Amino acid sequence: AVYHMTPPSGWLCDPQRPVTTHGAYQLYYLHSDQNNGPGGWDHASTTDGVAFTHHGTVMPLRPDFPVWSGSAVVDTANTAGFGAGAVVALATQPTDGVRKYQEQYLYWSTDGGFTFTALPDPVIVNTDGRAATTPAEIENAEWFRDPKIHWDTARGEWVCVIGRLRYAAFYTSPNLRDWTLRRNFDYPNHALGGIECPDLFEITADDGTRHWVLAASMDAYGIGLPMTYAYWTGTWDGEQFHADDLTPQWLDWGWDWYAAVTWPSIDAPETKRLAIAWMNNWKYAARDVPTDASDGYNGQNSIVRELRLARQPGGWYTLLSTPVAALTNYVTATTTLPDRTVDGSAVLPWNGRAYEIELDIAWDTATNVGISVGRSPDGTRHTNIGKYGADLYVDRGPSDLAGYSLAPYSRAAAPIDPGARSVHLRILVDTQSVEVFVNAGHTVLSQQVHFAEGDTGISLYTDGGPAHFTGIVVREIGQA
Ligand SMILES: OC[C@H]1O[C@@](CO)(OC[C@H]2O[C@](O)(CO)[C@@H](O)[C@@H]2O)[C@@H](O)[C@@H]1O
Ligand SMILES: OC[C@@]12OC[C@H]3O[C@@](CO)(OC[C@@H](O1)[C@@H](O)[C@@H]2O)[C@@H](O)[C@@H]3O
Repeated sequence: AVYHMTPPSGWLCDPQRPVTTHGAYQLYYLHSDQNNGPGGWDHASTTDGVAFTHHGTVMPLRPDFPVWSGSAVVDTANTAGFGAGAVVALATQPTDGVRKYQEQYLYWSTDGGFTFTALPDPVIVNTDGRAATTPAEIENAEWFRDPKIHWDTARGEWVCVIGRLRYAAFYTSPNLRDWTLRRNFDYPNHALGGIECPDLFEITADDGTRHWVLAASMDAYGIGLPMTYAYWTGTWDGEQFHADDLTPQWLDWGWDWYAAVTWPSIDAPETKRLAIAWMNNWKYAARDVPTDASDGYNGQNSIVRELRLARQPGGWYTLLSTPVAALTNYVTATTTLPDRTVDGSAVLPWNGRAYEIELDIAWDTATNVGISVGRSPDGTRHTNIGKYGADLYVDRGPSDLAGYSLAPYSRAAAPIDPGARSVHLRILVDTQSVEVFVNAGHTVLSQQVHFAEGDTGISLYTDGGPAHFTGIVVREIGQA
């Protein structure tokens, strides 16, 4: 990957809420030596959200005691008593290697988050795991993980949300050590499944109003919805979360944007948040990937994106996405191609593997319009991004690679007005990925794609009528 974060070696997994110290974002992420094997937390820092400097393990795997996901916060006021400005993290670990004993352990750092000391006793104990007995009780006790810490400024206390089976649990604390159980968050459509890597935060909308957001990684493939990040805007009163609407909204419609996490931007923490996710899906994450053989590592994170909350007619709010601004600093070349009308297919006179391409497509009677990236000259390999019916789809099927096929998870789709006869696309292509930001960023589709060395072409196509492709600009991306 030219511009996506990958671990120096080994298996990469869930990212953890970055903390800002030493004038940089300290990113933690699950890492193991063996694919899908036991591991812990590794450290990487970034000052712009594009380039990462890896620092190794901070919270190591220990005999039958792996470190699972959680989150880290900067205790500025020294509320926990480990010193002002100390970095405190909570993470789930299976006590005694027992799955039904998974609970929250606290780790702390007094050097900006480069070295951590473990607090021997868990701050939030899995009591269900000790009293469980029936098959249901066990299953319930075996889903008590991924704590996300947030400072409820209005109440002057800490609030933590923990993922569970089809519901979320909440705890409050004045020192990050002593927690008090609160009211759970329940939602009606369990076919949405989930509640892994929950997220809880406050953000100011474009109208100046303050809002709470509760989100989590889901699995709604069964009912035709994403397996990415779903969120509920609302409010937290100190006892429970009140969702404005129980039907969640989605942050990504692609195949690979899992365990995503968000964090305040250094420049505008109240209105602009940054977000990153693991580019994988458990439907197939447990396997070898091309990079295992070529470079001895498995997994990459998504591009970092910026998030803002925008008011919608009727008083509701939605999130908007856009690639992190600094990526502009890694552009090594900018190519513009002439507008053109296509009726059938046309190959563009450009080739590459790491770049961002923007374009506008307008049509009338065509029942299908789109663009192919990672197109091999033999014409057999390519990933298609286009508009059909009420879908803005991304079909990676033709890019399936022998030995690493992603079938049958080929055609991803985001909703788009059926009446749309024009669309703007912003597409980020790298050696093992494709990320599509549609129109104003309300919908995004992120997917890993195993491109072959020669999958460098780009073509345009339409079915049932001509289309006008304009504003074509290709920005090549390297390192700089
Ligand atoms: O089994 C989940 C289901 O049970 C409910 C009952 O209302 O809550 C159970 C759950 O609440 C806790 O006290 C807090 O996390 C747990 O100890 C207990 O298992 C529902 O809220 C939930 O849907
Ligand atoms: O659903 C859109 C899609 O399927 C329709 C159709 O169009 C063709 C030919 O252009 O493939 C291109 C894309 O159009 C495909 O990747 C999308 O899923 C044709 O092969 C396919 O039957």
